[PDB]
Amino acid sequence: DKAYTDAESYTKGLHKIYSVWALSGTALLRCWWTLQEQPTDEMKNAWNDAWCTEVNYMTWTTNKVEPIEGVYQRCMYIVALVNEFLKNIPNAPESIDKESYIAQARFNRAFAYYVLMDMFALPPFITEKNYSIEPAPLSREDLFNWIEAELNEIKPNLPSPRSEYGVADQAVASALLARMYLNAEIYTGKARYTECINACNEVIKAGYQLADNYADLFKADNGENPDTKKEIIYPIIFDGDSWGMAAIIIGARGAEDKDVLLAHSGVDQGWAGFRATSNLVHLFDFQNDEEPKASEIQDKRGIFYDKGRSIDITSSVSGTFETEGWSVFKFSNLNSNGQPGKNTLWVDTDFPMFRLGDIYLMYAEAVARGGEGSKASAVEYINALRKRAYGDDKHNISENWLEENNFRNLLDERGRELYWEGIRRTDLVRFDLLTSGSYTWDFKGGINTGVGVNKRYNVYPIPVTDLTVNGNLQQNEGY
Ligand SMILES: [Mg+2]
Repeated sequence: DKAYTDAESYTKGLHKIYSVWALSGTALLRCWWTLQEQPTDEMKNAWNDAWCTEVNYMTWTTNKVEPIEGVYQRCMYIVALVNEFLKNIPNAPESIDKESYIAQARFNRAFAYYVLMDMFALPPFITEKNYSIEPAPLSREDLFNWIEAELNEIKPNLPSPRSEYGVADQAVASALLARMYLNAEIYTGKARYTECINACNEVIKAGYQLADNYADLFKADNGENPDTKKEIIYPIIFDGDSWGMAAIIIGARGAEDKDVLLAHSGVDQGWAGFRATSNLVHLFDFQNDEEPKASEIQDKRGIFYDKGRSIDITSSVSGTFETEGWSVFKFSNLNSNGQPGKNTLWVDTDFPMFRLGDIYLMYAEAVARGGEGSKASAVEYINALRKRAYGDDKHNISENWLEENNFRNLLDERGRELYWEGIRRTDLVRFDLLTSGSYTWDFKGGINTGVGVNKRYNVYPIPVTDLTVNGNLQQNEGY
């Protein structure tokens, strides 16, 4: 698209690569987030589009589904850009730090392949070294192995942790490895819980801290507030001075008066799409658990708007945004001082792709499942999260809690801590509860009370779009 020539062009080329996550151009962050939340127990979408039902229910086929196309095209676009960048970078002028730029381009490509591996399993494998009109996929395990070797090799050449908010630093590479290793039994058939713990410790030792205020993690000024910057390892950056994060926020608001929307959210518009299931609400403690009300919640992590809404989605998932399912206002374009962000549409709120709260929970789960690490520390990390949640010391857990009921307390706690941060689908797959009939939620499988679905649905199908033009590429099993 833009040829490489002077120093500026190489710096702008790297920035274009990083920018694909935030870019509309639909948007990678939105598509990815949708695909990680909408088929789960965390979110159901009230839009009437045929794709929404399919994704809501997990009844999709190989018929084209717009967010599936989005995630796939945009990830492979990142890979394309990085490959062209790496091909040009040896000709860079002397003023460019080639070693740093190569390490960072490679991080972006590794992350794009991570998302593809987790979501599609078997993408085409195309690097700057194996150019082909019709590239073949690796096995999922081989792709994992390649991504891991990319991240291990580049890590000592990446910037030091926190040296620039938004840049893929050494700790960002370790956070991605932690997330890969936690899930390695899914991707590779072999568990890597010790390696998960090792990557978590690399992050923990870099001096990150939990934000004092949980809610501010997801407000307009999360990227500028020092309290929340202590915790955010890797953000997808947004600023009012692209519709990706705007769509996630606005999508979760209803058709209310502009002023009431601005009052409570810092936005003009509410598209009446994304909202909660009963399962998400019931994960949190309330003053009266038999009759939950958003204003009586005890675990303050749950940030809900309940006016006029039932807890359950019962009659229909579409057309019922205003009446069935609580709204989720976790991501907000009000700043931490209550003021609106500087634009009513183009939000300031950053997406926290990796943050220390997740690292804590990963460390605890990896130790629970038998990795080499400390149960005492695991308990300390979960209790830090729960003290923040409840504002007191009366909701601590103990070591037995980590292992009991087949690690389900950890799945529940990742729900309470990390809901709507784009990780729920991966976590459900790890517990093999995404597709199973043993754990159901509102409209799972297309039945209101919920049913299991076939195990093919643990991954999305590769676009027929790409299968038509690439003869070496194969569809995922079962589709
Ligand atoms: Mg921002």
